[PDB]
Amino acid sequence: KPMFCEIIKLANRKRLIFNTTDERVYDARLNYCSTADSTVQADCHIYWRLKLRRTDAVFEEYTGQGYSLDTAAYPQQYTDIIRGYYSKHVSSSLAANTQHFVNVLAMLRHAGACIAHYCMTGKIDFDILSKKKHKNKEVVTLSNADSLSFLPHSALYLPSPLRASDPEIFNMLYLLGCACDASIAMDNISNTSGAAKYSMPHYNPLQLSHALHVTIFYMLSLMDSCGYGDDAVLALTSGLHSVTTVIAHSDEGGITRDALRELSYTQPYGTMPVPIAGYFQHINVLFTTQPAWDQFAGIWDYVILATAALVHLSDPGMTVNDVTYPTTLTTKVATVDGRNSDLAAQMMHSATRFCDIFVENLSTFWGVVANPDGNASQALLHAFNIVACAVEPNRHLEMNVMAPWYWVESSALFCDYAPFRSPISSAGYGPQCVYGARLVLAATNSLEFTGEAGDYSAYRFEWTTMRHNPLFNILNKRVGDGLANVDFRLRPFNEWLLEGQPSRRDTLDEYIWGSTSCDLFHPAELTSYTAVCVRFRNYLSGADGDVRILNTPTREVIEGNVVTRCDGIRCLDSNKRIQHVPEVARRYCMMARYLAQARTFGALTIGDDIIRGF
Amino acid sequence: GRKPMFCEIIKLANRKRLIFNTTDERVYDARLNYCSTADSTVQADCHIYWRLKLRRTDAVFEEYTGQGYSLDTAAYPQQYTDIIRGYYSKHVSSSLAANTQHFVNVLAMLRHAGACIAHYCMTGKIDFDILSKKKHKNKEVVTLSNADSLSFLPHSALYLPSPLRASDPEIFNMLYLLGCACDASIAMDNISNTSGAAKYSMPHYNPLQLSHALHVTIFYMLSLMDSCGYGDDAVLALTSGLHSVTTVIAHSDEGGITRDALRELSYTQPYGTMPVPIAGYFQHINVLFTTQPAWDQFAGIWDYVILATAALVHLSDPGMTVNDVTYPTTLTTKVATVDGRNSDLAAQMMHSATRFCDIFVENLSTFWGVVANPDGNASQALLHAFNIVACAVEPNRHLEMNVMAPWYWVESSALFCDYAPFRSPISSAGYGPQCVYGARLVLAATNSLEFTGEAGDYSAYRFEWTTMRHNPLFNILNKRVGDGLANVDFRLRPFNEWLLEGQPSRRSDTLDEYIWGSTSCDLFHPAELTSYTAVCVRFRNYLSGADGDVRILNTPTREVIEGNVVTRCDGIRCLDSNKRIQHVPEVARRYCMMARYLAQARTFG
Repeated sequence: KPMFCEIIKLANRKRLIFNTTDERVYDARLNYCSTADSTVQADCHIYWRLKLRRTDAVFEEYTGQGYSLDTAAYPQQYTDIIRGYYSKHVSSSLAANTQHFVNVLAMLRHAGACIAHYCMTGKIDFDILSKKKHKNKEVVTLSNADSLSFLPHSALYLPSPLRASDPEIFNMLYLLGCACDASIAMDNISNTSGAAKYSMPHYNPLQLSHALHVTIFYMLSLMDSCGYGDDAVLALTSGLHSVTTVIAHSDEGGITRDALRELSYTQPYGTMPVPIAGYFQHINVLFTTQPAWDQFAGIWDYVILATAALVHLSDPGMTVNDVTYPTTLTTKVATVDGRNSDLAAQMMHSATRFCDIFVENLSTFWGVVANPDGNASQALLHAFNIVACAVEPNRHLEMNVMAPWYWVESSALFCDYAPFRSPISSAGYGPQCVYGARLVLAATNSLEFTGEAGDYSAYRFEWTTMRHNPLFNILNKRVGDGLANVDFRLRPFNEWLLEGQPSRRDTLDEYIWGSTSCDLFHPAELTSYTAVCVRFRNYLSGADGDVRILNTPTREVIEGNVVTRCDGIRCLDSNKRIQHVPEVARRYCMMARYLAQARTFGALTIGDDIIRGF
Repeated sequence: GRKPMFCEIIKLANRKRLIFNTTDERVYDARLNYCSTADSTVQADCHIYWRLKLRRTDAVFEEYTGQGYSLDTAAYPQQYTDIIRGYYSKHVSSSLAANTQHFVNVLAMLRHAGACIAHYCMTGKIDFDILSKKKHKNKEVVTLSNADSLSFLPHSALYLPSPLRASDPEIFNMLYLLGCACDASIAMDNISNTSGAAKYSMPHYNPLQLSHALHVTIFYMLSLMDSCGYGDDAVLALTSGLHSVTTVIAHSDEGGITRDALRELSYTQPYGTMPVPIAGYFQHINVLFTTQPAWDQFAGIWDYVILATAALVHLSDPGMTVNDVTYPTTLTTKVATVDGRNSDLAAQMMHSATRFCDIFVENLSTFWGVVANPDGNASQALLHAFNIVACAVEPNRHLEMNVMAPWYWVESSALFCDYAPFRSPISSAGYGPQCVYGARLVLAATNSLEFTGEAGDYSAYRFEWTTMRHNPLFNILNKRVGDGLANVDFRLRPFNEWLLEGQPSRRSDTLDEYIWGSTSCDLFHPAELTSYTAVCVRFRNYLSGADGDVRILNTPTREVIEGNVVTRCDGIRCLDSNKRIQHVPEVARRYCMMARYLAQARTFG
């Protein structure tokens, strides 16, 4: 539960977002310094754009057709206490020795939605918490109902002891169940200007939001007591991302954003017992009543971003030649109306594993214990299926080659990444810098020196991925020349996958993409399954009146490790340089042909024969 | 009876519009999620629609003839006959025979009351005018005192004692209204609250508690008749009224024969004595709604019961055993249908409707909590209603057939929290419901098959083949338009013969060519595209173009065809009718080779 830490908690935001044309950015500046020479360093600013999905994104119709959880049985103590709440009424004494099931996923997702809406626009009322349908919600009352009536397994029954112990969670549960319209039933409503109209005291936005927080955690505890925690947890994050567009860094990634938005749930039910001491309530993030909007927005914006970044660390490893690359998709069939049905099929065949890994990391991110049946993975895989087969012009799929499992850069966003089960971090493609620590990592791939001609030194890189070696972003964010002195020795055989700028087609800064957000190299951008020879241009032209030297690093730095470190996280407004989208090559390339030929015929078809001419 | 099946499954879906005419219709949408236990990639979402329409704008105000079924042998049991003593004067009540008879016939009242219920569920209007068929205005009522003068009437009369009016005034008022609707002499103890007036005046109600009282009287009368043992017959009358005012438009051109049966099922004038109800007869309905519920929750519960009644017919019908393997009932006739009437098909339908009505009223009474009558009295009534449907000289849409599959009214595959109560052979055969509402059902992926081998670009399997519904994997593919159900084809068939083929236009070779339009229900008809002999199917797993590349396709792999399917239910919404829902499948219903195979089939009886 404390698995989320206080990183964006401390950044101080002040802007309230009113439209979708505006956004806030969480700038995190990073110092890249090689352990060998402390003067080859650079300042690279990751950004994290957060904007409003729509002006009225929280008011989207519930519909009610979604993943329907069942068999979420309460543990023992809750069965006893719910038996107690039932036996009070003769109309409930019937269901006395029956096992009671809860399913608040719908209210949980709407809670996440409106809490993100609050973190962005700052305003909440009962309309925003009840889809502005609270005005005429008729509550069936357990006392006024006939004796022929009987409390169904599918009625949201809010016991009176719940309002006795804490009326804030009571009113919040009522408002959310009104939003995710459900048969809410109380022990008795106080007939007052309405037979079933439930009037509640007007809250100042701050107490309202605090009640919303504490009731979100109440429901999380409730679902977690059933083992179905990631069952009522994932839904919360889906709600979160249903309102705040977390602009992705790469056009390929961020398909999981639409996957989450496509996810819905069936109408809530079950009874709401008073919280039993603290199973999950013992961890209380904020305690001051009506806490200021700034710190609240801090906690929940960091939760938004940590979830959104957990994908990059929850990515399955695509094995090529016993080497692990970040799972990247590839198809030959042309795009028709902005979709590749085969790209969607491969996205599903990867999500088959990506989703259980992602839910494992999410469970360990909220501390909710995992369960064997993995229902959450089923729900998310179904959401992916829905976003795949949708017959609509869908960006994020205009491409023939795409990297799906990377939505927002997950580096410098966690006090540590120790608990996360992510196989892409055992390979080199995980975080670049842990927050609050100095991280030493390899600055280039397995490298070998291969000659030094006039004002050039060539190195064979045993190249794997641009990100895998970070020295190049030091050279790019160097105050001097940004990689204009480093270039390739391209041959027939070294083919580029997701290469930087197709519109140009030898200096390397052309083969990068110039992501003006998240300076850090996107995993699987300059991939290649072969080695690559790369020249560093040390000197200017010889035989002239001058032979000038440059800051181009020496063979120690190129071969020696680099350390990385994060320097706080400012909150900034909408600049212009950050919106610039990179023009990455996303067309069926000869490198895609190896992947197709390995899938169709066999993996033994791309071994050592990719390299042509030693 | 104890507990009737009333899951607030349809109650949860919130209805927006009220229906005032027959041009529009309310569509209940239910999504079903299908996925293989082999791999969760091959999934699909099937949208079962149930379309409800108002039969006619004034489908309740229909001329009451008072003719037809007349139950004249429902007398109270002991407890009720003793409670009846106490409506006479003490002097008479003390010295009355202990074995007296009090014959009850409330059936016409329950039919009109069901009609009023469903009319309220469609239009949302209910009042004394509706409930009395414009008769409560000037209904003169005999005012005998102390039900000693009850034998003083020159005929049997519907008597409403004063203890009933004192116990539950709304039940008494509603019974007055109903007995006024269908011609029925009423007898009350005090004619008018103001002594001197010959007409009993109404404590005018609000429509909300008006409909609440209608509900409570339906249950009262059901309990009353059930105390006699003729409960199944009472509930049959109730559902007759229900489907007599609303039309649940079917999932097949044929289906709705049972609709026409329930239409023509009428009852004679009611009579009897209405005691104060026994306190704990119906323990509880599974749902609970408050006194004066909004039209919303009422429409919810009663639309659920309309659709559940409609579902029971498919849920229960005798599966015909061909070569001792059971199929959904399908009736074939060589004679050509004339001017919209197929006589031989009518006679066949009757012969099978015998067993159908037996099992159907058994299951209906199971669904209402009332024990089925030990003798099949009600079933015989429904069978006679069928008979009047069959030999009607008028044209009929549902019998324009030459090969029909009778008993399939609406899909019963998502409206029941449990099916174990019902006894149905079709469920045991597997053509029953596929996904219990609120339970992940693991059913067999297809028919029992064997892998006969694979060729270059295809892979064959020998289905021991019964019916498309018994092959639940193919609607997963059916939903997937991107190379899903166009890779399955029958160009490996020796003779391409199917009863109920589907798309007969393009005959006069992929599986998508031999399927129904099926736009209103993505799940498969129980007698969809059946064959009694094993058939072999080949899948187009790859695609090797003429140039040389070999594109792999999304056709399910072998362990998908041989590993089970899991099905769960999703939300049930409601919405408005669009053009795409109304699309009616053109289906092949003509005497074929398989037809004359079935005419000579085993059919062990």
